Amino acid sequence: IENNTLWTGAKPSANCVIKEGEDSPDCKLTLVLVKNGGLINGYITLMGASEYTNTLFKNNQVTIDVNLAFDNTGQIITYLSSLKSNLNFKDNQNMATGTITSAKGFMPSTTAYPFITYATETLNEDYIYGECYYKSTNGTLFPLKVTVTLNRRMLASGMAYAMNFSWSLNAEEAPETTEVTLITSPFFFSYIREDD
Amino acid sequence: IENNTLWTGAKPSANCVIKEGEDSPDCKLTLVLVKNGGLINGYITLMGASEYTNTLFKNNQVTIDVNLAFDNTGQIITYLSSLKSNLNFKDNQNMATGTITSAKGFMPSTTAYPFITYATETLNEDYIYGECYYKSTNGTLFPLKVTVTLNRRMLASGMAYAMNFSWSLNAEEAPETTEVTLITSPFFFSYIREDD
Amino acid sequence: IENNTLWTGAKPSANCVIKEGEDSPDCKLTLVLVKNGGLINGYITLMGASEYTNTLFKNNQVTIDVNLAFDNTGQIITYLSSLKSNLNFKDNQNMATGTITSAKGFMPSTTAYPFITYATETLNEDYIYGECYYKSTNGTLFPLKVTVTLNRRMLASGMAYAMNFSWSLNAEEAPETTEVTLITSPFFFSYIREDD
Repeated sequence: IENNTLWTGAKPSANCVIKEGEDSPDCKLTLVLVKNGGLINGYITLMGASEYTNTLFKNNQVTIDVNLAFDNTGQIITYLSSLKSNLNFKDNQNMATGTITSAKGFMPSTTAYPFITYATETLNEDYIYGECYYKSTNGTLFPLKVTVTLNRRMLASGMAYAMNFSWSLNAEEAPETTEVTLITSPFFFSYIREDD
Repeated sequence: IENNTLWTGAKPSANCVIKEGEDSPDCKLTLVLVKNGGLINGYITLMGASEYTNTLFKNNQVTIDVNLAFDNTGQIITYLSSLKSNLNFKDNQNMATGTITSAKGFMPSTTAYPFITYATETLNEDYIYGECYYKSTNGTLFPLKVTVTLNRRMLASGMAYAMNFSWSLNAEEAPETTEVTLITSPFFFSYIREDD
Repeated sequence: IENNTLWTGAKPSANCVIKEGEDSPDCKLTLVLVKNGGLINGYITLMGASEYTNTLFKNNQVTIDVNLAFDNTGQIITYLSSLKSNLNFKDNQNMATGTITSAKGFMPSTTAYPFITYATETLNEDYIYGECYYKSTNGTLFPLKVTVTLNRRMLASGMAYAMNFSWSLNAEEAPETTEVTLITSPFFFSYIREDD
């Protein structure tokens, strides 16, 4: 058990909900958070697991969202998050088993990335922009604009941290025509971490 | 305290100077350097804190430079740098208090990234090119080409290492029309580190 | 000596072959792999060391390939790879001396990035896409599309892992006219790692 890593395990089963209103997993979310000094080194990827997700790319303009809300101990609050199974430590290629006593040290810092406090506050320092890709059936690479939001809005009283990801597909013509497994290539990023 | 992290602290006060021939801080520079094996994982963000900086983006072609000069012990030499206060180790969300006995290990390898020795010498292995973004008032994302110069040019007799950053804006038209806090989205990078 | 880092050493001597069917190192390959929790933080750069490699960019369309095959203990399989000299632990700015008794812990996870089990199998999760740059003589920058293939294709019985890199240039017109040193700017990446 390596406690310097908070993740979904390598190659996880459907554990994430991307469809609006849905409650049951419709895709596989791979997320790796690693404590690296004052930073967290992150790794994230999405793999479709339903006709809905695997059809999304028959359109030329799509936006996928995965929202993550954590309590005061860095535990995922499922009813508020797209991810339906809590993260855990590294135990080889899987998620360690048992209760985690605080993963606070893995959360985005509230000093560096604050929560909105007043009506018109923009807080643009709470955003990370980047890019990853989708490889279509014929082999073409479609660029996906990625936006990461750290602690900008709280959604309920027991919520202490937030981490949102969104992938944006805005191309000339749809990538696919058939139902093809939705795969976002590895997105890398880092952020100032909260103290333990 | 965590000595594998050399940083400006999370959310620092104005501490950097971007305007020509100035002495007083006109912007907030966040720089995190973490020791990770033979590498340094870096994070850097800029937040303007003056009328001159928060107005730079009323133009479409802007280049911002933040130059860092260090002594033989990896300490900042303020009169040679844009950053006007030495970096220090991590102590929760702050810069540690106390004297630093060498931070040489956080510096750019001179073996990998050499200093210029002759006149027409280019040493292109000293550059790291990447990209980050500025989000305007109306929500549009402007790309900023980031250049990182490792060592290469030496300025004074006491200077042992250098690290220069430059954000380059080259848009169709001016992102802004008003004075808006300049904000560069997190840029990530890595480099071969100097031995301890 | 630091065994949490596996590399070619900083600024190494010609150690890589980019030419078809060749066996004599015609370029310098800088590759650093650091164990960072469940991930491996990577850094990679190339430098021409022959007329062949330093002439390539006299064309507008070029693709450089660096293939890496490893055995069940993370050791390079030279007859199968482009890197003709094994990697080793960190010893200051050099490769440690001696025999690495297993570098499996630095290998691409077979669970996260599986090998093909049949004919028409795609395994698109085995790719990482990104970008680095080339600074020409006139100072202009040319974007190079980078593609990393993790495992996926097995080539011989003694193979257990793969890590191929490919730089792709596709610009209006050739970056050069003269034989100039080939230098790709640092490409950063992470991947889920194989258990020790």
